[PDB]
Amino acid sequence: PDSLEVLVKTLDSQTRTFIVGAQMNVKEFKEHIAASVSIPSEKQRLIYQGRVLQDDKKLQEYNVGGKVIHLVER
Repeated sequence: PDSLEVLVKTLDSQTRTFIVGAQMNVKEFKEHIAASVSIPSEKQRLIYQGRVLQDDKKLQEYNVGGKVIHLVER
């Protein structure tokens, strides 16, 4: 598909659902969600299945479509 559904849960138990271009990278995803989650992109750490997502990698590489990613500040 052309786009990915990505859920983001913060430590305060808020879960938001985003729909983004399927080739979007992690740095760009942080920028996409920053206003919604009220955490500046440079202060975001994203975690999925035990691992910290790296800025230069594509979301798709982590196979997160339809899945929950956790977001922590700093």
